Amino acid sequence: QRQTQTINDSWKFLKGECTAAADSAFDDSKWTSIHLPHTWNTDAYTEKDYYRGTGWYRRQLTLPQGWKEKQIILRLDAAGKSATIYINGKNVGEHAGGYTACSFNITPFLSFDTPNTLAVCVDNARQDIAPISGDFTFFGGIYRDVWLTAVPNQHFNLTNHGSDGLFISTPQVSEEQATLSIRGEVKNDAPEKATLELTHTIYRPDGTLLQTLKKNIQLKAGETYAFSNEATPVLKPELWTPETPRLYRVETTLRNRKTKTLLDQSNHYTAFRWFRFDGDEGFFLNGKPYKLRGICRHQDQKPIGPALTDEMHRRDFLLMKEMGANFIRISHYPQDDALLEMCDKLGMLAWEEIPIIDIVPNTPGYGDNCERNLREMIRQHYNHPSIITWGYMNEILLVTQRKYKTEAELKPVLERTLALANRLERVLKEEDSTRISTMAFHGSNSYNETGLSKITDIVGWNLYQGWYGGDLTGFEKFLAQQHQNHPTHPMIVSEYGAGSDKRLHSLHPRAFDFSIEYQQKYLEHYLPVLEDTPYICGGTHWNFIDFSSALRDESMPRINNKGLVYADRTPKDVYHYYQAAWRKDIPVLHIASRDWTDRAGVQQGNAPVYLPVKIYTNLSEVELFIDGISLGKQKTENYTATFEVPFSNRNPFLFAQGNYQGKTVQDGLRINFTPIPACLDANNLKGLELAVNVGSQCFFTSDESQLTWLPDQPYAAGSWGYIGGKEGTAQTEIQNTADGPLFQTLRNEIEGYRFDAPQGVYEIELLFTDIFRRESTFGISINGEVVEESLSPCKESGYFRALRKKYYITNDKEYIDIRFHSTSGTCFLNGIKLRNIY
Amino acid sequence: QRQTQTINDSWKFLKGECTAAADSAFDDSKWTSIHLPHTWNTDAYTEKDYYRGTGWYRRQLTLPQGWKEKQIILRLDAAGKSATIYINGKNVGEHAGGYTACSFNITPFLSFDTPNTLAVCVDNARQDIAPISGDFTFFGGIYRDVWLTAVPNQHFNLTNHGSDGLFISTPQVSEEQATLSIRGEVKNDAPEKATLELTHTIYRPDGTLLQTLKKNIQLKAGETYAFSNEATPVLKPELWTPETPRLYRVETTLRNRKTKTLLDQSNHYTAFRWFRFDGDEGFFLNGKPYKLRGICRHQDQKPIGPALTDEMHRRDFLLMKEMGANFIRISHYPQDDALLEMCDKLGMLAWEEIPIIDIVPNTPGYGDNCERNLREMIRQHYNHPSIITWGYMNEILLVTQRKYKTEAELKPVLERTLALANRLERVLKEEDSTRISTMAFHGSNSYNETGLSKITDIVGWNLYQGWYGGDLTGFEKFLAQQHQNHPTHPMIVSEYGAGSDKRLHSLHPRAFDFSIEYQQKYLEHYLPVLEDTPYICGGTHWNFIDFSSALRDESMPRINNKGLVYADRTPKDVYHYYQAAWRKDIPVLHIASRDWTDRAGVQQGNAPVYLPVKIYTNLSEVELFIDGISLGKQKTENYTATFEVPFSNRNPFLFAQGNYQGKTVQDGLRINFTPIPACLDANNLKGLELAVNVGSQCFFTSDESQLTWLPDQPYAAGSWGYIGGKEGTAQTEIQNTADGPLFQTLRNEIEGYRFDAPQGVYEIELLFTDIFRRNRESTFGISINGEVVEESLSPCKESGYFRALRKKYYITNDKEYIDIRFHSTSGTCFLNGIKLRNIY
Ligand SMILES: [Ca+2]
Ligand SMILES: [Ca+2]
Ligand code: NA
Ligand code: NA
Repeated sequence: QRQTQTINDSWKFLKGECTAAADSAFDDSKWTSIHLPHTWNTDAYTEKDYYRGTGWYRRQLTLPQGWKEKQIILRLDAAGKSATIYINGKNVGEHAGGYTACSFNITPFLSFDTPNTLAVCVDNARQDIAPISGDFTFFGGIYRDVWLTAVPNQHFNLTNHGSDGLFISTPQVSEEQATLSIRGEVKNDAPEKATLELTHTIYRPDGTLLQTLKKNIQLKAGETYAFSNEATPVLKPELWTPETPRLYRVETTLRNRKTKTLLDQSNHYTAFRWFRFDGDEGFFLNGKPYKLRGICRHQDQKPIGPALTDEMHRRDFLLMKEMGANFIRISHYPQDDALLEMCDKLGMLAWEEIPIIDIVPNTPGYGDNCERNLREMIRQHYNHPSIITWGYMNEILLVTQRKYKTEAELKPVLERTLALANRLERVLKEEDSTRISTMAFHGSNSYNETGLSKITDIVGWNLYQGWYGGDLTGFEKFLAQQHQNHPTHPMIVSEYGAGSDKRLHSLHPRAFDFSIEYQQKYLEHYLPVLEDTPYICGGTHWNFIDFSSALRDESMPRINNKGLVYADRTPKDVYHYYQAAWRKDIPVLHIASRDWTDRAGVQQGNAPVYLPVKIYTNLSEVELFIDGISLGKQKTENYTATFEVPFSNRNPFLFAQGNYQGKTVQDGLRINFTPIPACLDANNLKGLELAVNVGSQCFFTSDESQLTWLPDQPYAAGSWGYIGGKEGTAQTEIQNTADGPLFQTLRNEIEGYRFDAPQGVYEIELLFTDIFRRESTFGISINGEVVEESLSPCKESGYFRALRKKYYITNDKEYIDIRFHSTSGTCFLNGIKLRNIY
Repeated sequence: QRQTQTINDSWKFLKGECTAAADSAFDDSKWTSIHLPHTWNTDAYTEKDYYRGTGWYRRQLTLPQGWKEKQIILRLDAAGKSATIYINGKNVGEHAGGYTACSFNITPFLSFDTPNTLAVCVDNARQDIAPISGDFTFFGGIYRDVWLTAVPNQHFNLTNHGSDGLFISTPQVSEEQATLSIRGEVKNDAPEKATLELTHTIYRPDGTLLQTLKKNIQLKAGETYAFSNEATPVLKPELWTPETPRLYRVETTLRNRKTKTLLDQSNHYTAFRWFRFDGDEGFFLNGKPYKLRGICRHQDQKPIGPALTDEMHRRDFLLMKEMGANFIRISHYPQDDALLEMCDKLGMLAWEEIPIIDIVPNTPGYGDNCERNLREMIRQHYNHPSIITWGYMNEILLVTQRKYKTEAELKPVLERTLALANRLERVLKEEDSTRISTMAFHGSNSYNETGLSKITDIVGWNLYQGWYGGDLTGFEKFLAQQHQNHPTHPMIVSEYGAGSDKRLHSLHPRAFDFSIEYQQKYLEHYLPVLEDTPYICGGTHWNFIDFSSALRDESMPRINNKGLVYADRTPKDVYHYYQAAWRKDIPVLHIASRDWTDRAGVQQGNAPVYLPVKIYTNLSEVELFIDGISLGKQKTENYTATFEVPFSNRNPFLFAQGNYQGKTVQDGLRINFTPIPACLDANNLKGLELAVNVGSQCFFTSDESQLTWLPDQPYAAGSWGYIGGKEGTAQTEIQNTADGPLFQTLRNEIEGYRFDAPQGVYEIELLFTDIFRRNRESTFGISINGEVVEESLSPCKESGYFRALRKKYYITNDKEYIDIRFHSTSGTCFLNGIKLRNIY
């Protein structure tokens, strides 16, 4: 019979190229001991220039004696970007593509007397394998399961494009009945002919036998037999939806006809559903209007990269499912079998695509490798009823339009692009007539003008109005114009999202301040448009997670921070906005302050400091308390309510409650609050560390020091603040700080900074980063005394590099008046911190 | 005037040796751009064998035109373990010791017409500098502030052992009056004699002027002039305590006598307190009995090492102060000026020591460097009234008695050790007649037998009964025995504590399971002994933080996890045990489940799963609710109550309530719960991932995958569990897993593992690690329902010892059970974990 098990354990690894590394007798004792899954690119979570090249893997294979007469199939579920397999020094085969499986019959190369050597040469530098461009890290290594499967000489074909070799589909489905087709290949690897019986057993969702199909077959030695068996039509089929994920098990078994002894067996699920996409009325599932409530999911986790164990894939799935998602865009590459298994069985519709992104290059062999990857994806995941649509391109004009401006320059590239797109559409439809084709576009009409949008069955728009420029209302406007101009192209919003950073909060959130609050504003605008617009089939939020993209700077360098959950899968508060909107079956009541647990604010006297506390909920009304005091009830709108909360005590307890479907519902949490005096005097300076995020309207709380840097404020008599200047912002990474966003904002052309404070000795810390890559040079004086004659941050440290300078100052006045004196370029300040010492 | 500012910015760094690295014209454009503070040993948070050797730092100095006529003083507050300073290629000076400041007048080496090159060669491999042994990482680099100070040619001496050059103390203090001695040195670096006026101005705590002292002084060109001025006695001084940290500012000023022009100015605090240690009655502060409620604090933070900014030092202090500590053992080395400032001003008594630990080596120069470091600590930190005691050795017999078992080998080492201890005690008392000397011992009477305990004023015992062997009650027994035999030696319990790991929880906590709950049992035992025993002056908990110690394995390799707070300074729940016990002025009500937010347990049918929920509180009575349902009121004892909580729903809200000082007090939080069926059937296998920590009585929740692995349970009819074998445990690091504690426990000589479960296709994952390196070697087969799945598995042969193996098998079950059996071939059969899912 069949035996399948992993060989993930007991590997040796070497980064780089290496002489004789495939040889059996090679000494690899000084190599690194590792366990799969593995990537050699955990460096990508700190370094922009992560290693792209070769890595070698070696494992001993000592085979059971029980396998001596069996075929042994090696399966690598994934290796990025390409792999070459050696057994005992001999090249067995290779695979191009980092997200699809490969498999090899390795029986001829193996010994059963001596130990065998499996060596794999993996390469992630190859420019002829998709992706060659895209907003994520191209991790190198063997980062999914590796298997050995031992089968008898007559067995199902396990070397058809790394798949199971069986293909099951439902040519007709309706409420009244459905048909079922069961297809595949049997291989006879014996030296003699064979007479076999093939059986398909089909089971109802409750597990009872529905039907048995039997068929005798005869195979010559070495023959591959292709079968295609139709079942008795299924009457009143139990239909599959994400809410009701009814699956019919199909067990396919192979027996020696005479002896009836079992040879090979393969289980799959099938399911009964039909669907369609309408340009006017949206998506339909089993005849009923159905809104696609979707998310996109990248497959990495800081700092292990894509080297996730399968319980981590299931963890991700369960978080998405508990959020109320009914649709996933598995992007930009096909993903672990463990994920798709959950989509089938727990219920989530799915879109899966291969990573042809940004530009079709004139790279020899690239097209041929994409075609193969498309066949591999479709054949490997053919039997997942959750999957309703295949894609192969994402924003394929984005870099093209950046690199080539003139119609002359564009012509060859657009020809090449349109040709590859039409070629893959044909391949797609050859491989699978039972699913819909899709393509994702960036927000430009060039996808219509070039003809790209005529090619697939449906289209996806990746839309970011209100994030990458424009207005939030430009979203529904863009879609309305698409629908007017191309009403027969059904639309999914295949990406939308906004970046956020737990460290940043704003009372006046703006795009690219990276505040938690602005992402909320953005998503609170987008989700109702998706829900309420009939010609929007649905949307897939970009992204479920904060994910690895080594080329990114912005507030969290190396990370795309548009997640609904943090990289460690802790949900952001806004996860519960979705959960409130998408789950009616349970009460949802979430105080949205888990992202904002370390609060501070300027206080007048001993009066409370008011800060907003948001609530996400599907209750119609909620009451918030702080340290036992009611702040009143509020009616919820768009699944949310915000309270203006009086902060005073240092460790307040927030508590909310209301009623849902007849039951009382509650939430609560403690947070931290630190008041900062508006008016400094000798008493309130003790223990005070007055820190200011100059040039910003955000609170910045360091996740390294836990200190909150307040939003900038203009000087007023009796108080403290800036004099003159204008806000400036950069998104380039700042060297030599963990507190990037503090230095990425500044007050430019600043004239002064003033604190009204008592006489004494003070520690003043000035923060600089020059972000304007003649060169800015300026003096600094404090209360009439020169503290810097001629400071040039860029001459001293270079651009985009933090300088933190502390000064001890003796104040013999009733104020500390810091003045900037420009001699070249402009004066700027990125942060300031004051403490009284004496 | 005096100008003091950092030069922490704009450095270049190179690890390793580099010829000509000091030269002004050297090309460092490919070096690494860094900002101080800096360590080159962030590797220690992953690698045991962290780099010890040389590192080079280079900065350009372009001096202000306004400094042309000034003296320029360079101060490195710390460089581990040694630094050699070069200015424009010229060797300016050097320092040995990784925790004390050094300073240099660099004026002679600088040009004001051209840019200057500052180069520092730092070395953390040197064996003639303490520590050479100890349970912490010897981080290399310049990890505290670096300063330039510009002063006139007449100024206060800034190159006396890296100190401020002024020394203020209170020779007599009582409630009625106190005396005040203001001493220091003035330097005249000018070619002309100077006639100067020295002024001391003394302010009351409320900032009003108390007294002005003025003195004419005359210095020859080049002279170092020592001054010593007595203030008028202070009548009815406002006394300093941690609770009432009253400070008197002393402002010292130097003016040119003829012109009256201000030259230099230096501020310090003084304060008035007196204290006493008694062998029977403990510690007294300002004539009153006073229990020292202490913590120890190491100075690193994962993953930045000791390269903390000063707001991080202040964060640490505020956390300790808010817990109600009134005493800090600043150990095993002196720490940032930022920390001591807060001890003075916000109020905490202090013990500070240098790191002479484990064994006194026979290394030339070692003793001399220790003496210099002691003098440097005392002079640099002289003016902190928070400090009441200086130490210089910790567990100085520990490695000695491990290494040397013969009297011939021991005798010279003990001779050497007693010699150095006596040498440093003399130095301490020469340097400071105003503070108490202390030494910390490991828990052995040999410190008395060797005579080490007769040297210092007081003694510290580092005690771990109930952790490193023994019963918890052995703690108070040890101390009673000391008090009996050495009644005149006043005692501090200078270390005590137990390791914990947020990932591990146990209903039956035991030592070295690293559960959160055992550390709680340990500390709940110790703290009342400390509080209630009169002849115990107090204790300093080891440690406030989970800290770097690269040589450690155990549950969190590279980390000593005996903290009250995690490395990132998030408090553990037991922080709030201390807070409840030590804060009377605020209500403390803490549901002690922040360490246990991801719960799971075996469920019978649909009945609730009971798990304990502890509360730490200074309330006398508390009520706990789960999802709005009251679980009743319990009376608290030892600042705690535990409820047996019925879990069922997936995301329960826990809420606690009570009254304190006439007001309602509340706490609450949500946590996650996952029920696991005791009896598998087709219904409840859907979406189930049944994971078990074989060989352990601990729940293990992975901080990587968030999956909880259940405590092991014996097979019972209709259920699932192990057959045969006994528990085994290792503390060695396990390779190739983030989930070390899962692999560090196993069931040895296991016979089977069984799940009663319906027919179907299952994924079985088996976890292995061979922990018996002293093996002959373990080889075994495994069958599942008679099907062989391994005919000859040997973890140690295939992967080696202490390395994770995780193997997945797909099996087809045509029975009503899944019966995994282990078949010995060689050595023993073992299993470290198992996980089951139904696939078809
Ligand atoms: Ca997998
Ligand atoms: Ca400092
Ligand atoms: Na800023
Ligand atoms: Na275990």
